[PDB]
Amino acid sequence: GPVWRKHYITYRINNYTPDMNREDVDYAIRKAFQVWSNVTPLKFSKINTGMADILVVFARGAHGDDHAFDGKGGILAHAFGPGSGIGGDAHFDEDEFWTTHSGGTNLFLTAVHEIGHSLGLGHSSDPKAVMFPTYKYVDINTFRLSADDIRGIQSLYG
Ligand SMILES: [Ca+2]
Ligand SMILES: [Ca+2]
Ligand SMILES: [Ca+2]
Ligand SMILES: [Zn+2]
Ligand SMILES: [Zn+2]
Repeated sequence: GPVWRKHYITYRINNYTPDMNREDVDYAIRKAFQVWSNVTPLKFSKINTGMADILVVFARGAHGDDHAFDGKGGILAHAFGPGSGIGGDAHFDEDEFWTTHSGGTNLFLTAVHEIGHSLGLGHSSDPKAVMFPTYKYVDINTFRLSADDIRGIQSLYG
């Protein structure tokens, strides 16, 4: 499928969930980009104005794309594959309760998976994989990409 054809990719946090401290959102998203930068030639920078490649949005219900959120539970987040405009953009359902920990829905773990999609990855059938379709909490300290994820992103970049 489509991939970014450049090595420097920008993101921009369009708005912040009131569920968390600002700095914890910055840090969760940062760390999630770091997971993918560790295993590709990509570099990610946060920008604050202008157009970024990857816009990070917290939104609820119908939010102007053709993919409405469904209130609490069900769909947690989604993201569009690489491309201009909405391409790359990662959207997080505000009707979830985002956290740094095991409570509600972990921002970090979720953003690692959605970013995988922003990068062009689809879903893995391996329950060990971060690209597995279902959200499973794991200790954010114990977190690793599976062989399958690494293999999938390396078939796309690097
Ligand atoms: Ca975009
Ligand atoms: Ca939802
Ligand atoms: Ca919320
Ligand atoms: Zn959306
Ligand atoms: Zn997914």
